[PDB]
Amino acid sequence: HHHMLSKQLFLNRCKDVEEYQKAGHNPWPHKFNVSITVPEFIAKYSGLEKSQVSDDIVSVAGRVLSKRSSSSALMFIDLHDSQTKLQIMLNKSAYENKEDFVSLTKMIYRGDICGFTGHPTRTKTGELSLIPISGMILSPCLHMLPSMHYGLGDQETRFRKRYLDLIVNPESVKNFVLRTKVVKAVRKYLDDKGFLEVETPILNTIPGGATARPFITHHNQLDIQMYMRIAPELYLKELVVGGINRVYEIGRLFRNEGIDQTHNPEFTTCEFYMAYADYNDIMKMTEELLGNMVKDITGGSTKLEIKDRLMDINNEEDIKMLEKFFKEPIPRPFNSAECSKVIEKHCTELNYYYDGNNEKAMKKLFADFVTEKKMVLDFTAPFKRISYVHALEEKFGEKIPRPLDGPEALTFLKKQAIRFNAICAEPQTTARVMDKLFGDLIEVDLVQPTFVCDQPQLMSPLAKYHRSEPELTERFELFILKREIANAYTELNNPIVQRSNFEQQAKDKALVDEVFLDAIEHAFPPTGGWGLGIDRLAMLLADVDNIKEVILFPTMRPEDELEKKAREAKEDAMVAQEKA
Amino acid sequence: HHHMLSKQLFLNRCKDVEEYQKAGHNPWPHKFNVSITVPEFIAKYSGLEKSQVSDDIVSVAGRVLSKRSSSSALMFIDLHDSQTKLQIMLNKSAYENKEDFVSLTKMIYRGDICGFTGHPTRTKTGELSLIPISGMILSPCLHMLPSMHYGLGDQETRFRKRYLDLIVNPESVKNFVLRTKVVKAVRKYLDDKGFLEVETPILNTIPGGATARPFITHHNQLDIQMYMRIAPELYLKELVVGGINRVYEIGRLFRNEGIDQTHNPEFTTCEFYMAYADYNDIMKMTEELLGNMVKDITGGSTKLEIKDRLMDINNEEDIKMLEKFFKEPIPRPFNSAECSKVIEKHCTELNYYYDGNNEKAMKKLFADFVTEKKMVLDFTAPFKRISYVHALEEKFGEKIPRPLDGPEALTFLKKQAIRFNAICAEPQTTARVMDKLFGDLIEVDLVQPTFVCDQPQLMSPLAKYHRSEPELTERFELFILKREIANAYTELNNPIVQRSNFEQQAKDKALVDEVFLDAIEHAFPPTGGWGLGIDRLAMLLADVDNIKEVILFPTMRPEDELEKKAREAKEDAMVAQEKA
Repeated sequence: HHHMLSKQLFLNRCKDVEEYQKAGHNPWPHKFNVSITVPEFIAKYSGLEKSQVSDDIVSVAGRVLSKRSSSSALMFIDLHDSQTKLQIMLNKSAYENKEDFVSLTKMIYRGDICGFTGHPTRTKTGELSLIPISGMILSPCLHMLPSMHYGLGDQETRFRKRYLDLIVNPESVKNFVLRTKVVKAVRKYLDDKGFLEVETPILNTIPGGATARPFITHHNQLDIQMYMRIAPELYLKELVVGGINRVYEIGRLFRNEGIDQTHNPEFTTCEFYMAYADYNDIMKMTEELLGNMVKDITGGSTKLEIKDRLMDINNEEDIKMLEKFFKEPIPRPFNSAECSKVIEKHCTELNYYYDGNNEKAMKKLFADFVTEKKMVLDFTAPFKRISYVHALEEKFGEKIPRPLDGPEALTFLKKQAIRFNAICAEPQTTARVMDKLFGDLIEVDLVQPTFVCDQPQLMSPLAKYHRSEPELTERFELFILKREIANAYTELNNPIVQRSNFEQQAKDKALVDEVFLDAIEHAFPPTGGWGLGIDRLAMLLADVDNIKEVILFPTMRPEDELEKKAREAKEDAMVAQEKA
Repeated sequence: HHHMLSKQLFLNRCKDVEEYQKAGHNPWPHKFNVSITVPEFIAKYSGLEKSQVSDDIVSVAGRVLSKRSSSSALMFIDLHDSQTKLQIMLNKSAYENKEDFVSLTKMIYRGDICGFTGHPTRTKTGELSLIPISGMILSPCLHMLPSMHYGLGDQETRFRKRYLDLIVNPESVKNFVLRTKVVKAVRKYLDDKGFLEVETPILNTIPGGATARPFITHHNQLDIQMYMRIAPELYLKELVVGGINRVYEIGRLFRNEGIDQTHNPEFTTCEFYMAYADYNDIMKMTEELLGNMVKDITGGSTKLEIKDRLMDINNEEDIKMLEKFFKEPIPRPFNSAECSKVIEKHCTELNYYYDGNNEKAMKKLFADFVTEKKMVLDFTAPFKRISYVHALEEKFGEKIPRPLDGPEALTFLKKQAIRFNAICAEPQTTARVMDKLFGDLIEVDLVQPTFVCDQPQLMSPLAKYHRSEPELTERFELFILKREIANAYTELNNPIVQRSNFEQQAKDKALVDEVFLDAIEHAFPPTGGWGLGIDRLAMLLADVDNIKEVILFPTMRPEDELEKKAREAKEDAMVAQEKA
């Protein structure tokens, strides 16, 4: 009988609560008057010396995570509030209602939400505490909370129940705080420049010309099929046509696709559009904004981070890797290395063959780095800037044949497709081969914040041509840690050309958004467009490997009961753990 | 051949643009340097006296809405920017490139986006203007803009194309500004009290126990059916269980139901939850917050509004109604009244029979009021407060039989169901009869902001019992203009009772959210819960009759071509209007 002990505990616990209620104690009182929060408490009363007790009577409340007694008249509780600890020293002599003191000191279970009213102090042991005159159960806990910490990594157990994870892994809260620090920073920056935050439809009657597979739904009264938005771009642009020069939306976007650790079915991005601005303006704006952000997380525009790349030469890095390997090991070519590495890798459910240095580097990245190697991302202005094609050309050795979409230029390009990367794919259209030639080539290293600008019209189907040098467009993509964080355009405002683009896109896909085309046919001002993924930026700044760390409730494949029975089984493996 | 003239115009206009480009003029330049906005312009240079010209050279840009010439060397343009007008006085003598002066002065079509660089001035006629040294087309308009104003009411033409409506009805922009003023006010109020703004899933794998019909969608990789959220309540509460004491979300909610002028398929609400608070705390918070809002729209906590109720006794109101009736008319009993009223009502596509005083009152409400009767909503603290049942009892004459869900109390209630309202419905369950007895009874008048508190447990399935007086719950509903604007609870935190409620709800409906139940089983702190509809509050504060006035792109039944051909037909009825 699996889950026997947990069931037993839950039932007995319910009994506890109803006997507590039977004795004239409300386990769920309506209002408890918290006079001060635990951080405020610490800020105010940390000046108290040892054995000193304040005359102030204050009242606090939080979750009990520890309950230890050195005596029947002296109990020590770790109360937690806003991810901050404060000891409650229950002394019977300093408690008014002695009867209630006994009933309460017995009733308190680990996990309970309690409130206490009494005097601040700092004990002889140095621990800042409160000596309660009174106190009560605000809400009883009916299950055994997992010990702290719990589930690291094991992302499944963590993100199945966020409400537990937040408690047993309070550090995680920081992430989400950071996340909002981001959006505030955005709002403050844009609102102060006269931007109007707006809301555009998530449900659309048109699928659109985008490739990405949308979620499909259906409205009944209208009896029409609707599609969840891929991007708010066109609506916002229609607002700019409407006469609202500066707009932005920090909205939820949806994609009916795959779920990686860098992809969630629904995610948050910000887009803004600004009349009479160009991508240069947006470049400075991006510099400024991100500067403000990382300064708001620190105080300076540089930010310390984890260096996950290991150097088989840096003996410090090697020493760190050995220290984190829960032992110590070394070799030269293989043999011993192979055995120890395969042992640890099999122990951590990792993979696979070779047992070589590559696996060592990977392990060092995904595990060791927290203990060791740091790095610094410099968000100081100005950011490094490069043109798309002259990075490629600088490095090739010389120019690319012009008419870049022509045969001669292509035939040029695969020469270095074979010479440099030794990687491509087919169909080798000019676009693809060029593109990540560029990306297993120059896209790394792009660790520091870097604008890659002036992409070819080959790469830019819906952009506006560059105002000077030919075959290029007025764009940029912001790269940090070898990834695209944000992007901007000197938006295309030619209605004729844009109609061509749209109607071509439609056929390449096989209706075209005629509404938008009408809108820009009514004259669309010169506009700067900007886009940023909030989730991914948050990932970067909180320094986390998984997108589930910055999304409170990521989309989970619901539990089929092999998962259920497994988990429940191991939780009673927990209670049997406590006893024997 | 319908739409002949519009097609002709569009084509000829495209010709105009390509001949302009052929002559060496870019109709869509990349970047124009706007040094100052039109409001900033007016703020800075309004001090200029008549015939006076500043030495300052500034550059501005916006949409041309008027193009008049008194001469071939003197032209007057109304440039519009941020819904603000500024005259451009093109004088050939004060323009450098004369060639460009002629080409440009001819090329400019009404609707174009133009930029000008020159000297501020105020003319002899008193009109603040700019005398351009140079200037250019930033983006040409390819259709004939409707005259200002256009489409009032005729909500279809308006809200089909928001980008046109914003231009020809710029006043509407105010609404949306107001709307954001609301949300900022919320954020500022909550963030300053240590609230963490968060984002919860819009896509859920569980339908829930709510009655409202959800949008249904499907994720492919997981191959599971998902449901759009009705409310974020449970997620947020799980966050409070998690240890984040104060959370809120200003999110998009979805309902797969009907589309009234007070209902949109997707709408925005704010919900917050605050540990160790009760509904009283929330009452004061609501007072404070809304006070701040209406003060931010005005400067004082009272707000002037339209009184749409007509008094067949107030001769001023009658005079107003006659003035707005595009003529003047009166009578006594009927006859003349019947004829004139039926004439005007048929003329405005209104309905229906009787031709009595009721129809007159209705018309006065929906049309006349803008010109006349005002009113003042007082958002000054404190708001009026009433208990649910003792309003009813005060007015009945005496108490209601207790055990209110019992037979005797019910049999009491329908006595006044027949005596007062002369309206009910069946099945006359205790709930329904009581409920809007109350609502065609005391729910009006509730014009001033008023908390209706302490609803019965009959009315409150998922609320927490009142801490003192029996059979009541700790709730409130905020009523303004006879409608529910916001609501709050001393949230139910009893896991046992809540499980009972949920599992009962499920059966009444015919899966139950077991996750949430687990969460609160792990002890849910005493919490205050609060909810507010942003769209509806915006409706109230902007003083508008339709929800489409506060939603940029409301959900529209796509055009079948009877609508299309009709509209296009009447737009060439427009161009034929200009000529003959």
